[PDB]
Amino acid sequence: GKQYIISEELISEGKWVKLEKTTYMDPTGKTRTWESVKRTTRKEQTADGVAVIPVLQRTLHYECIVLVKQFRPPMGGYCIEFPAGLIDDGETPEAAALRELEEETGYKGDIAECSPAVCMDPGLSNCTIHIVTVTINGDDAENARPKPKPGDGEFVEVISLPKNDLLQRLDALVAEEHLTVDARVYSYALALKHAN
Amino acid sequence: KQYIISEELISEGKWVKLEKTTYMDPTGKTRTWESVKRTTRKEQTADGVAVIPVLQRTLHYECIVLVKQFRPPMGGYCIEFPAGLIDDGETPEAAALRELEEETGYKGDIAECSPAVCMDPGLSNCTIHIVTVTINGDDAENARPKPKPGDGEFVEVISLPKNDLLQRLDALVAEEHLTVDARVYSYALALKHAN
Ligand SMILES: Nc1ncnc2c1[nH]c(=O)n2[C@H]1C[C@H](O)[C@@H](COP(=O)(O)OP(=O)(O)O)O1
Ligand SMILES: Nc1ncnc2c1[nH]c(=O)n2[C@H]1C[C@H](O)[C@@H](COP(=O)(O)OP(=O)(O)O)O1
Ligand SMILES: [Mn+2]
Ligand SMILES: [Mn+2]
Ligand SMILES: [Mn+2]
Ligand SMILES: [Mn+2]
Ligand SMILES: [Mn+2]
Repeated sequence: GKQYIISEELISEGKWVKLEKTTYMDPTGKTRTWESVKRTTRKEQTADGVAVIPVLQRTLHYECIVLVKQFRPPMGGYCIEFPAGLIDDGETPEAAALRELEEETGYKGDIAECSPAVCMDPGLSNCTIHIVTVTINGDDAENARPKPKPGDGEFVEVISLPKNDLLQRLDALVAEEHLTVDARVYSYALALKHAN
Repeated sequence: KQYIISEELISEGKWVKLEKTTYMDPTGKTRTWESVKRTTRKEQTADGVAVIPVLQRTLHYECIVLVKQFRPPMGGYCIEFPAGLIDDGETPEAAALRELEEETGYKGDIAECSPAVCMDPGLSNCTIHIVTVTINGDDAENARPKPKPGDGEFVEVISLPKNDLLQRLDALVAEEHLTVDARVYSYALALKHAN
């Protein structure tokens, strides 16, 4: 049969992340357990946050994917990721994506498409996001000189990479800089390559 | 310029632990962060692997082999690339082929392998190797794939046309409540965005 959540007991709770004990029934009817992770910041939204796939489009250039580089404490190092952020209450994933993109990179984009809620690491947490594809007219004078404005302690570096050579360019950065590329970013790059 | 200063254990379970991370920001200011780690870490190249299995048969569309299973943290079923932990002394490529065979019964060949990539850098230190594996669906070996599941592992196999992956993923989501993995969806998106 199907599997069902029986109960969810809180183990420990921080200000942002909480650890839980999940009791559930497997197909055979046997009671199993699991140690699940959940954020405390989510309330009544469609997902925790969004990830933005910013496609920089310019008349004189190949399409580029705008990525960001920042220090991630949980990783204890710098990571290369799609721009990403939380969805504000009453805010749509699309609106969150456009704002987040501008805040982190300074680019002003347009919605190309928006995904349903997708899971970040189902074996670990309940964390989900909306993947929002956003196009940026790099030729518009407004996007000629992108000027971001991070919040308090963000410190974000912007890195644009050619769509037609994304994977190789990511590999280079990993070897030279000792960075860690995001799994979504790399999955994206792999498909671009496999499609040719 | 930024680095880790210290880490204080907040709560450790048998599988997962939560801790407070103090680090130095670019200004020289001290800040903290709540980070998640699996209670099992070592001198590996990554925590585990995720396999992108490309089922190839002559005169047929390529298919992407995915797995569907109940995920307690999500409290529901998810669609993911086959995945699992890497064993001691085992290469990422080796764990991929083994993991794929265990979950799908398919015996494939290594196409390429990524460096260690982060699963959710804003939350945890979890990393994996994304391994692209081609499966000769015409070879006798792969005529009748026999999955060899471990205890407590209940995995359903799904093969979707690579040429129409995104749309087929949506069709599944439309049929019933389930969540597509972000890595799988990112892959499906790029297939459409390509040139
Ligand atoms: N009770 C538990 N609580 C939390 N994590 C657990 C767990 N039991 C358990 O195995 N894990 C870990 C093990 C894995 O890191 C992960 C399960 O996801 P995967 O990698 O697809 O599983 P795999 O195929 O079995 O190796 O959760
Ligand atoms: N001290 C802390 N510990 C843990 N998580 C934290 C945190 N402070 C904090 O903001 N978070 C959460 C908030 C978010 O879930 C995430 C911050 O990173 P992102 O995804 O890029 O979000 P953004 O900064 O809003 O754009 O971690
Ligand atoms: Mn951010
Ligand atoms: Mn934000
Ligand atoms: Mn941000
Ligand atoms: Mn698995
Ligand atoms: Mn497994």
